Amino acid sequence: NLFQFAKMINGKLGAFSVWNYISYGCYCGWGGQGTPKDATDRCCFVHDCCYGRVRGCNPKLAIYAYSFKKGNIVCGKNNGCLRDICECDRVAANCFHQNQNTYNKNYKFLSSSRCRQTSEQC
Amino acid sequence: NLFQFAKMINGKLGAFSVWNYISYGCYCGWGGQGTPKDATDRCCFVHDCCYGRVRGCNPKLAIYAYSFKKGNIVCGKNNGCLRDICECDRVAANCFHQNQNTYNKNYKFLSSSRCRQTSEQC
Amino acid sequence: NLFQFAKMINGKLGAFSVWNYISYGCYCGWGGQGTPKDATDRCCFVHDCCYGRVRGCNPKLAIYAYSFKKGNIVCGKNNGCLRDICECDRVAANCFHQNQNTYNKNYKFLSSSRCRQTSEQC
Amino acid sequence: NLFQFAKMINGKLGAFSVWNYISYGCYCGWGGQGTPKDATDRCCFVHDCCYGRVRGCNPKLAIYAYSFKKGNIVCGKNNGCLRDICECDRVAANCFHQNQNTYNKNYKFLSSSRCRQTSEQC
Amino acid sequence: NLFQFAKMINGKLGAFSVWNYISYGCYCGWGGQGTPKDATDRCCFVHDCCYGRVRGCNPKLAIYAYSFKKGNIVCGKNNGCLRDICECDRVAANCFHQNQNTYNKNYKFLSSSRCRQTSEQC
Amino acid sequence: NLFQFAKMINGKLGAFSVWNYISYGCYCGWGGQGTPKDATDRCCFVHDCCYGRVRGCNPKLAIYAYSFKKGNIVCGKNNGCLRDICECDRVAANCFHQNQNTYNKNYKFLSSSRCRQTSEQC
Ligand SMILES: COCCOCCOCCOc1ccc(C(C)(C)CC(C)(C)C)cc1
Ligand SMILES: COCCOCCOCCOc1ccc(C(C)(C)CC(C)(C)C)cc1
Ligand SMILES: COCCOCCOCCOc1ccc(C(C)(C)CC(C)(C)C)cc1
Ligand SMILES: COCCOCCOCCOc1ccc(C(C)(C)CC(C)(C)C)cc1
Ligand SMILES: COCCOCCOCCOc1ccc(C(C)(C)CC(C)(C)C)cc1
Ligand SMILES: COCCOCCOCCOc1ccc(C(C)(C)CC(C)(C)C)cc1
Ligand SMILES: [Ca+2]
Ligand SMILES: [Ca+2]
Ligand SMILES: [Ca+2]
Ligand SMILES: [Ca+2]
Ligand SMILES: [Ca+2]
Ligand SMILES: [Ca+2]
Repeated sequence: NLFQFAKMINGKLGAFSVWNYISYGCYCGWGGQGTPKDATDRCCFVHDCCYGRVRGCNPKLAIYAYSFKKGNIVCGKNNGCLRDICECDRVAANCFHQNQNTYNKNYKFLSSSRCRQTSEQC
Repeated sequence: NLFQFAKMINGKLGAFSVWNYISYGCYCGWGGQGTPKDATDRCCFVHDCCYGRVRGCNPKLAIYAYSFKKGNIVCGKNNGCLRDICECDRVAANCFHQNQNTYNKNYKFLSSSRCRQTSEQC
Repeated sequence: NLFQFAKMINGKLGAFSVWNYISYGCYCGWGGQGTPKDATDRCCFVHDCCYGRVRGCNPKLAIYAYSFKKGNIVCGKNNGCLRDICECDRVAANCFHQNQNTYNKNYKFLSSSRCRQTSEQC
Repeated sequence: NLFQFAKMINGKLGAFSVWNYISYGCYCGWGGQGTPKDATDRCCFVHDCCYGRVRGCNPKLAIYAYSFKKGNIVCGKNNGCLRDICECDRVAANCFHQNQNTYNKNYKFLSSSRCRQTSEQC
Repeated sequence: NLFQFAKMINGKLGAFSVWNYISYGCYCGWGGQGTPKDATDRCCFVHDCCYGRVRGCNPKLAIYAYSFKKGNIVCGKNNGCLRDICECDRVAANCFHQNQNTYNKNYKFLSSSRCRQTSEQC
Repeated sequence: NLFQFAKMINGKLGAFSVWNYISYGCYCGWGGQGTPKDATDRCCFVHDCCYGRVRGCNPKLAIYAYSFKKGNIVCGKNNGCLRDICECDRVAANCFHQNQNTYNKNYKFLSSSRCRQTSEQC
């Protein structure tokens, strides 16, 4: 569930951190095209693709099981797609945290003209 | 008027049904690209194209005349574009109802990466 | 800042005028592709590109200095990107006003199928 | 829950009818004081009272079982609070339908100055 | 209607000014009780009273005729309720302009605890 | 400001916790009258009172300095009103944490009929 994904992100970077990834670069947020603008943006490209490969369930609506163990995300008893979905978010959340140090505020709500490049394939 | 279109859909499938078609597949909702994912999604592709061919009026803002006769949509006294607009929505609404049995919840809020295919032309 | 841009537009065309440019043609609003549908729409294409060329700052979040002198927008003490950003909005706002006489309501919330053309380059 | 209440209303009066009751008279909607303006308003006063008597569950959030039978609302196999909640909703929706011909559009978004009278106890 | 009221305010005070009056003091905005905090607040109390006296039409929804003449608001050829509504709005907007220099930003989103005093009758 | 208040709450109780207090009991959220339903509600009554005593600044908008130290909230070097505001928020957030085990989900979106009792002075 997207709410859970936001939960992981905020649990990893702090309250409201999810908002730093709503419309960032060319792939973080609604839709996605062109080429990733940086590490953080690539995290979203990867996440988008991870979702694209899920079948049998809805990655943004399906509810899975997970938890935090000493500040680290932990996908619990999951089978099939649910397992895949949790894995998609867990990896994306850690990827944001891992690349926090290079987050470029100038990429927030990036201009449409800057993602006109060819859409890298999954 | 989009409110009227939502009226037809809800009148044909039930209260709030319109929300099942707000962001479904690759063409049901804001924007549209790639190739239709199913019958329901093709209904939206057709609807989008039907609008694209309307001239002289705004398909999403223009108000037309219509009504329900024994559970069936009926475009009334319409001339020119208004006639075309009502026809676009009427057909789309019946198309959703006609294909209700194959509606795939997994297509709601479909990942951007799954509509990367070539944009079928109208 | 986008709020400032809306300020210029409304200051030039009247209260709430900004809403006439939120989703107009193929480039006025969120995202932008295909070919401009008219003068007004080209104003937005130009504006989008003007933003795309800004570096070092966020064109939609950065706050610059400006004012109205006898009904005319005036970018004040600005240096670097801020200067560029204000210039982008000032030009766009005047461009809307300049082409008000050809504004086509039928272009508001234009169908996705009507911007399928090749995306003109900046 | 409130969504089910809305479906009851819409199922009895037509798509979007619930909106006719979001801010009507002195009681239809958030808060409520003063003299009811008509039968519809009286029923909103009662609906709130009915919710106020519920214990052990959240009337606006709890999900109960119900359905439509030949156009009439039927509360399903509910026990305890869920049964009371479904009833509150059923009675309120039937009342709106019952009094649809006296519904006065002039009471929509009523000024607070017309709801200052003393308030009756539930 | 309220949109026209907003244009009056913005036309007199500048773009987005209406927002300065959405939740100000004890009366500018939904509900209202207690002692007005200043002239601006007093005028909001009156505006609500003025709407409350209207009969035969919905003050917040009804559309009347008006225009600006040399910076001043002029209510057009309105009869019955529409004339009263336009007046309520005109007087309120002129009052906000009249008292713009005493407008106190500290009264924006005022705590409810400061609006408990007895309330004056319209 | 309110955003800082939300971060305090979320930092003490977890992501999105602030939402548990947007419309809870008779005082947690807009308006407030009647008898508090529990300790949490009592603290909301006080929080509003605390804001109501502030002068010279807008409690909901003013930005103060604060931080977290070993899980505890610390108000920074604030003078005048900013110090009082930070305190109002700190005390309220700590109270919600203190009483999280008595938090009753049945009081979320409480019916107005349960908040009619006389109201205590601040
Ligand atoms: C190409 O697109 C790929 C998506 O990019 C991945 C990055 O996503 C970060 C933002 O994701 C969310 C999370 C939650 C939400 C909702 C609306 C569910 C909740 C909210 C408003 C509390 C953040 C929306 C977007
Ligand atoms: C490529 O895009 C083609 C559009 O897809 C067609 C399917 O449309 C279904 C949803 O359409 C609506 C209908 C109404 C609305 C509004 C916002 C007017 C009303 C609302 C919120 C009550 C549903 C929005 C979208
Ligand atoms: C390709 O896209 C280019 C953008 O098109 C340029 C035209 O922009 C006109 C509309 O721009 C705005 C201005 C302000 C706003 C916000 C949300 C900041 C404020 C609001 C709601 C008050 C209008 C949104 C869009
Ligand atoms: C607080 O209510 C006091 C009593 O009034 C009873 C009349 O209620 C009218 C219907 O109320 C609502 C309000 C909101 C909604 C939500 C927000 C859940 C859904 C929506 C937007 C689809 C209408 C549903 C029903
Ligand atoms: C309920 O009012 C009590 C009396 O207060 C009078 C002061 O009113 C201030 C302006 O009020 C509004 C509120 C909302 C609006 C809407 C939502 C219609 C439009 C918007 C969002 C563009 C401001 C317009 C004017
Ligand atoms: C009016 O308050 C009366 C006293 O109640 C105190 C409890 O307050 C709970 C938290 O209140 C809010 C409300 C809104 C918000 C905003 C809208 C600023 C931010 C949001 C949406 C992220 C929660 C923050 C905190
Ligand atoms: Ca409906
Ligand atoms: Ca009754
Ligand atoms: Ca304006
Ligand atoms: Ca007065
Ligand atoms: Ca959070
Ligand atoms: Ca206390």
